[PDB]
Amino acid sequence: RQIVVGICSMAKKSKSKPMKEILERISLFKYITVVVFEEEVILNEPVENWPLCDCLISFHSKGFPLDKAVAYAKLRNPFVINDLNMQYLIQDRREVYSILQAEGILLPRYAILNRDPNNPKECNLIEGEDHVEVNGEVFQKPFVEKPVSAEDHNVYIYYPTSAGGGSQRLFRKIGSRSSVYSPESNVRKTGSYIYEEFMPTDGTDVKVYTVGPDYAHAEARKSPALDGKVERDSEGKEVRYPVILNAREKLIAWKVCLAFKQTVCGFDLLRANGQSYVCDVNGFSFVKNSMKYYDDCAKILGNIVMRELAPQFHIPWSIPLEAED
Ligand SMILES: O=C(CP(=O)(O)O)O[C@@H]1[C@@H](OP(=O)(O)O)[C@H](OP(=O)(O)O)[C@H](OP(=O)(O)O)[C@H](OP(=O)(O)O)[C@H]1OP(=O)(O)O
Ligand SMILES: Nc1ncnc2c1ncn2[C@@H]1O[C@H](COP(=O)(O)OP(=O)(O)NP(=O)(O)O)[C@@H](O)[C@H]1O
Ligand SMILES: [Mg+2]
Ligand SMILES: [Mg+2]
Ligand SMILES: [Mg+2]
Ligand SMILES: [Mg+2]
Repeated sequence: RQIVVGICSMAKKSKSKPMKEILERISLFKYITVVVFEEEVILNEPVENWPLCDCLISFHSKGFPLDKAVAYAKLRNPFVINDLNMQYLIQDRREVYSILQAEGILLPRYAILNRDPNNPKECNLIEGEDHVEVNGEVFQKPFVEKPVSAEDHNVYIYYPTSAGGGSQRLFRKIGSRSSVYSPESNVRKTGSYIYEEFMPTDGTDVKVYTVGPDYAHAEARKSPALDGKVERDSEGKEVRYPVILNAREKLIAWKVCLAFKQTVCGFDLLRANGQSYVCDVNGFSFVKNSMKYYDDCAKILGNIVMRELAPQFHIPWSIPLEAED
């Protein structure tokens, strides 16, 4: 019989352009059949009624019932491409940074401010005009303040008096803007945050996309920390700049992929002071608008499936050579 690869995510993701491009290419594998789980089934049907698969590609986004995905995998024991339990941890920036540290991955110096919503003023925070003290640890402005929830994209940067003070408030892109300046110089007074040192870059962030530990595509975009106007080309797509990862960065990608057990994994790099710092790990994420990535990603994922399962299905398989870039 055919090896069945099941795709389990919100419809917004399962029906996206990159997903469709990749799934058509995986379907080209002679012994692989692709089954996309309907969102109505995922949300409304008990896991006992979900389609069967031999390999599961499943990932959380807003609205996704991760508890059900975990129960399904426990019930059916498929080969899992992106580990489901780690997807709880990826939602919490504190857990992300903790894992990166444990792996010896360079990251910004940071401190966690845990605030009790009932006792908001009892937290370990002291504010000056040009610095904060978080659990005793000092951060001179400029510094970055991130919500502990990785799904909350309201990241603020606080400027020193020497630069005019105030703050840059970042957010999920709304049309032509990714951030705005505010005259507010004082930090947020409700919620829990990670405070971290601001790393000076050349004005771009590097986005890295892994497909297994030995392949990573990188590209750069204008930092939303700069002025907040999104750069678009003549076709209306956000401008991306070419990146080739160095040997240190290729190792970072290998480590992130393995540490979080996410075969397909997106993360952000800051090129600063002659090193590269990870500032965010997003989990399952495809490159957009690259034909070559569609080809490479589908080939790599199909090969992973065949490598793992071809012996069980008595299918002959000799492992092929793959690009790393
Ligand atoms: O903002 C946009 C609109 P686009 O820029 O015109 O495409 O697209 C973003 C998606 O928002 P929505 O598509 O509107 O839901 C967002 O999904 P979410 O987190 O569920 O909100 C992520 O997509 P993914 O799930 O990781 O693949 C972002 O990629 P990231 O995680 O590396 O930051 C996308 O940003 P990039 O496309 O500019 O790289
Ligand atoms: N320590 C830092 N130093 C300098 N710039 C930073 C730092 N942390 C974050 N940034 C910038 O702020 C942006 C948003 O921060 P990030 O930690 O990626 O938040 P996010 O809400 O998880 N974004 P994403 O998940 O990629 O949509 C990054 O792309 C960087 O440009
Ligand atoms: Mg096929
Ligand atoms: Mg995501
Ligand atoms: Mg990011
Ligand atoms: Mg993120």
